[PDB]
Amino acid sequence: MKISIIGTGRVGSSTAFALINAAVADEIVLYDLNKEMAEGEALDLLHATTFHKRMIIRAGEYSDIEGSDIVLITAGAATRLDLTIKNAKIIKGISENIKKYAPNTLIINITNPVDVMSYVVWKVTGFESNRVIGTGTILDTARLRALIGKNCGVSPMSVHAYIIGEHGDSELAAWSSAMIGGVPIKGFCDLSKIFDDVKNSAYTIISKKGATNYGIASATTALVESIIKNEGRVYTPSVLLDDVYIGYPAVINKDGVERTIDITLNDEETEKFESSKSIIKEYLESIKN
Amino acid sequence: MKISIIGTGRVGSSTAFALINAAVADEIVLYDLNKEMAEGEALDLLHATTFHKRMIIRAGEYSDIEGSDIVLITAGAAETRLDLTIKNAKIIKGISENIKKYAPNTLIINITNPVDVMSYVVWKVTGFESNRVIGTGTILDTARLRALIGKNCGVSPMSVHAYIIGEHGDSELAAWSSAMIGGVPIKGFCDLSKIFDDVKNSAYTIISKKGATNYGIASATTALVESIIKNEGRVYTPSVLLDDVYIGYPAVINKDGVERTIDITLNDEETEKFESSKSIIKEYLESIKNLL
Amino acid sequence: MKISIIGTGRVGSSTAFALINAAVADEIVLYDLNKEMAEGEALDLLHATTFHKRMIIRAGEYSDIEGSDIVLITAGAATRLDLTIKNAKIIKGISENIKKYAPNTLIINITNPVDVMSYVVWKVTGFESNRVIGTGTILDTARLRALIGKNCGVSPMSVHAYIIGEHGDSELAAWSSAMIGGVPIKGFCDLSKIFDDVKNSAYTIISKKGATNYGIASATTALVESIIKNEGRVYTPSVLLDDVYIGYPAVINKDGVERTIDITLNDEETEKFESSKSIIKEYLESIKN
Amino acid sequence: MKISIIGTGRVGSSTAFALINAAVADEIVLYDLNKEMAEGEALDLLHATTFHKRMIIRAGEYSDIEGSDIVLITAGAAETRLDLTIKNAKIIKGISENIKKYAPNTLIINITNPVDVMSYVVWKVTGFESNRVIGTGTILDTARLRALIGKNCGVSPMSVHAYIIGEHGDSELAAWSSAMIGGVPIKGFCDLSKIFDDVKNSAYTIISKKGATNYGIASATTALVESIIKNEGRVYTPSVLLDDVYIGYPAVINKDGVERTIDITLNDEETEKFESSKSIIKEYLESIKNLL
Ligand SMILES: NC(=O)c1ccc[n+]([C@@H]2O[C@H](COP(=O)([O-])OP(=O)(O)OC[C@H]3O[C@@H](n4cnc5c(N)ncnc54)[C@H](O)[C@@H]3O)[C@@H](O)[C@H]2O)c1
Ligand SMILES: NC(=O)c1ccc[n+]([C@@H]2O[C@H](COP(=O)([O-])OP(=O)(O)OC[C@H]3O[C@@H](n4cnc5c(N)ncnc54)[C@H](O)[C@@H]3O)[C@@H](O)[C@H]2O)c1
Ligand SMILES: NC(=O)c1ccc[n+]([C@@H]2O[C@H](COP(=O)([O-])OP(=O)(O)OC[C@H]3O[C@@H](n4cnc5c(N)ncnc54)[C@H](O)[C@@H]3O)[C@@H](O)[C@H]2O)c1
Ligand SMILES: NC(=O)c1ccc[n+]([C@@H]2O[C@H](COP(=O)([O-])OP(=O)(O)OC[C@H]3O[C@@H](n4cnc5c(N)ncnc54)[C@H](O)[C@@H]3O)[C@@H](O)[C@H]2O)c1
Repeated sequence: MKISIIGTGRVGSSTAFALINAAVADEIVLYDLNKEMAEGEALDLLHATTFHKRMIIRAGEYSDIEGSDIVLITAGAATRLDLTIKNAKIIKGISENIKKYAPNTLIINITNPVDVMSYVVWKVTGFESNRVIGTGTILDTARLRALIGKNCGVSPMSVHAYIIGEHGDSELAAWSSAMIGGVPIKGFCDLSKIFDDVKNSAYTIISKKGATNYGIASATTALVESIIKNEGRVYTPSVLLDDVYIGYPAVINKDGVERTIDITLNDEETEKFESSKSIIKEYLESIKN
Repeated sequence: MKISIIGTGRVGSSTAFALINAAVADEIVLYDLNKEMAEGEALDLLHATTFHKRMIIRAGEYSDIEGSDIVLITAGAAETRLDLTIKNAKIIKGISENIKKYAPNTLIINITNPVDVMSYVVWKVTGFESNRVIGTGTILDTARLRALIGKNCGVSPMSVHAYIIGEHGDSELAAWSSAMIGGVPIKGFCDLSKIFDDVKNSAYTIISKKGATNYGIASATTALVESIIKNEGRVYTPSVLLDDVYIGYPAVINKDGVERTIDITLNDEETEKFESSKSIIKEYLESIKNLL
Repeated sequence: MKISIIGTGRVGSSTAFALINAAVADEIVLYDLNKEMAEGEALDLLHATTFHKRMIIRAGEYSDIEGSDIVLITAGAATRLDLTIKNAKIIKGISENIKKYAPNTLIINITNPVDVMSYVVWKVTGFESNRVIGTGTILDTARLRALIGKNCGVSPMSVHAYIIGEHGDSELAAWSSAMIGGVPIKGFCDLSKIFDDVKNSAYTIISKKGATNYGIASATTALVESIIKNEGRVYTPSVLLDDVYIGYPAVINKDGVERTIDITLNDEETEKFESSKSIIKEYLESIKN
Repeated sequence: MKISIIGTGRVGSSTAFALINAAVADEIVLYDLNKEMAEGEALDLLHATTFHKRMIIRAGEYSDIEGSDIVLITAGAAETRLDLTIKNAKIIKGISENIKKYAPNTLIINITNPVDVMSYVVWKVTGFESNRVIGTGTILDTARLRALIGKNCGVSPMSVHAYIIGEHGDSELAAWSSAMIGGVPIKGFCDLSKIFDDVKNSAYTIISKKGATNYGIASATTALVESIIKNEGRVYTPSVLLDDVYIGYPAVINKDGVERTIDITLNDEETEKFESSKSIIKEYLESIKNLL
């Protein structure tokens, strides 16, 4: 099991640390524009493997990602349109190299805006869409389930609620079909306040410590684990749906997206989702050139 | 964390081995009418802890179950069903009177068959609160149904939300009308009836081939115990009090035992079958009432 | 990772259960003379996998052990010479089938007397000795370390003491070179009583519950884990030493016995070890024919 | 199980993440002079617990470390060594006075550099028993040496019994004369000196390349904490009191902290080097005595 990580900054290094702690890969290759920083991270992370699984951890060039089972893209530049433009250029260059050196790999994109950049990866690489996913709303869906579980006295495993759409303050909860232990959620255990807290927490973290990285590192490691272990767990990654990438329920196994799950939405949820899609489609048009 | 096991036969010793392998308890006390067998099992199981967790494993008398956090009842023999119900109810009555005396604050998990009827006997004889007395019910069969459905439909069993309920055994039923996969009705996601029949009948096949069954229930019991010890609030289908009988039914399990039941909707067919199960159990209870 | 188990009695089924609980193999094939009993065990054990790792668990014929990475021999008949004669016939037949259907596998023998039967396996299969081991004194060495650790207030990981020789009441502790955290054991923390208790405990278990199986199942699973994970852990299996199989320190990795460790013994330990060897060599002469 | 972390910088937050991933604590309290940064780290780390263990993670003031089972000190800046010793001793004195006041019964693990000197300052200022104050010493370097030796000689690191001791850094030494593999002197089992030099110098290389080091010490600290929480009695080389200085040295670690040291024999060369290390530490202590 070989995993390469493109962009060894705060998110890339934290995710490598979590993958080491999960003991699921044999080799991690770290790539960065800053060659010294990647070499320093690789050596520090190698030291951490001492307490877990024997692994190869090394900095490399793009040729060193050849044969990777999975490639994580965690690169990014130091207005929202300004960020999308800057990162689209970065992701295009990364994607041309993955296509060249790892034509058969599976790509998970984290770079923001995650849904837009995931589509860029898919288009530039030419891969099948099932082999290109973004982390979408995976973290927020998991957090919403944990908080509902806590508030209603039940394991999050029994809380079946999805957050879908464009990752960020315009994502939406699919309340109408949410359930706990197979009964409607409203008839089991206000819930809107919890979703609001989840949706906005990322802005608060960035506001206070400058960036966010431990949450996404853990969500990404969970997703990677279901690929490596061929679990078929249902996530809400960024996935191809109707000519855009958007957060949406999907079964993930060793081949990537096995299928999407077409959940039912009421009128208001349908409207928010189509509005989420429209916003994504316009950012894509902007970076078309 | 102290667990006592009453009846150190095939199931009792297999469950002790699984709990050791799970590394969730500090002390296991083993009880049996056959004193030397319990001592031999305890020594052998102590050897196994070498590779897992430092623990106390010992055979003991009822005074040694004092202060147990959990007591498992795996006693009795595995003949008509009424004859078995009568014989095991007498065994379970005596065990229950001793747990009442020596571990009045504990939580009891009953495995002895027929598991729903015997769980009710435990509850009545100990005088415990019903949340502190449960049987293993349909937990194994529900878990197997979700695994097989997930295999057949290409999804994790964590995403298959289907329950087997009712009287453990040939009378149990799958709550198909409310089953779902990933928050979509099961029909529209993916044959189900054949998978259920395979699950429901497998215990008979195992028993006919190797004489008894023990590894499946040992693993299911260990999972239930982990949810109590870890205060997880996971949903199981144990034997739980539902109005005026113990029966397999969805329930939230945490450190205090049964937190609540989950009232699922059943269609007309399923309601008829569940009521048939409840009737069978209640008539067994009425038949052994004079023994309680 | 495919493991086959020959003899699905108390030890065979307990070991399969422990291997399932350890989640290290993808497939276990169970063989027994009693075909119904093997099928019943396989189905019960399959049910246990539900709570652990997805696995194939099945009863099979000898052709079904083809391709096994590891084969465990846990078969045996229902005086000591009488048992050795009875089990030697059993092990010869099993070994001829392993040679035929799994020529490239690694064999771990548990059938008693474990040191004698391990040699029979080696000779009949024609395998390289590094690919044939018995469980030797692994359990008793582990127990001695746990009890010393408990009595002296230290982790068993830091207790370096070996039990060697013929498994049973004539095995011996290599006290003169034992140590705790790299100082002589006598100068760290009577120890003879602990060893005596360890050596004799198996007779007591058999005496009280008719047989023993959970201890050896756990020791065998530990040994299998160091092979599968290529750990290079030091055990005291039955290994080829000077034209006999005998319990002795050895490094175990994915290829089996990587090497033995030639520890130093004082005069009395040397005498006991050579006496242990002589006893084994005479049982081998007896079943030569 | 409650752990407080004083100094939520690169090392403090990385160690919190590793402790979360290890699932050994129920509550982590994070303290920092930079209040908003600590709050942001706590929120981000709370998100990570979603995938591991239900926990409380929160930023707090010193009153919030009351009742902590363990307090980790990861504060200070990473200039001469004497200037750093002076500046960090003042930081550590203030932290130690606050832990003394709000968590007088706790166990302290110091990471702040220079780790041996600072650990002694913690011990002196808190007035704690020495078994309850330890530094991370040479724990990481010892673990790395055993891993690399095992790789080179084809054996598990569990079978390599070698210690790095002395002052953490360029002054530390390997106790080669008593090192062993599988109960045989290391020379006769399997170049060692080059492996040690690689270990001893790697921190400098990491720091020059990525500016700081944090993942290795976070993992080593988490292993040490697990041995305390699990009452394991594993042997480490933390910074521990050895007569009248704190220095890296073999020690048995259990739920009470340092159970005992292990007096290994050193040859003449190693004794000279260890005495040189002790001298360096003691003269730093004498130099900052007026600050204590
Ligand atoms: N939910 C999410 O999807 C999520 C969460 C958090 C962060 N992010 C995003 O992840 C990305 C990284 O965040 P971070 O905190 O680690 O930033 P960072 O600045 O710490 O690290 C970014 C790394 O990318 C490197 N890099 C820049 N251009 C590159 C290029 N062409 N090729 C290769 N490497 C390049 C940089 O040298 C740097 O090391 C950002 O886009 C961030 O918005 C996404
Ligand atoms: N799904 C389930 O609930 C399930 C599954 C498997 C087995 N079982 C049942 O578990 C029970 C035990 O099965 P087993 O295979 O281990 O049988 P077993 O005969 O191997 O062991 C039963 C033990 O109970 C002991 N015992 C008998 N009377 C006792 C008494 N008054 N007090 C204390 N101990 C007593 C016996 O000495 C014996 O050791 C049976 O009733 C079996 O039907 C239930
Ligand atoms: N430390 C050790 O090495 C250790 C420990 C415990 C037991 N043992 C030994 O393990 C062996 C099994 O012990 P057990 O308690 O499981 O006995 P058991 O009677 O419960 O099981 C033995 C199995 O072997 C089967 N069998 C018999 N002949 C066979 C043949 N030619 N081919 C295939 N299968 C055959 C039998 O049908 C039976 O199922 C015994 O020899 C025992 O002495 C060794
Ligand atoms: N092997 C080791 O022992 C080892 C390894 C690595 C780092 N370190 C040392 O750990 C310490 C922290 O390293 P870092 O990379 O995390 O530095 P950092 O600058 O990233 O974080 C240090 C934190 O300490 C805070 N702080 C400063 N003064 C404080 C005070 N009086 N009270 C409370 N908090 C205070 C700061 O606000 C900052 O957040 C350094 O001394 C470093 O040398 C030791």
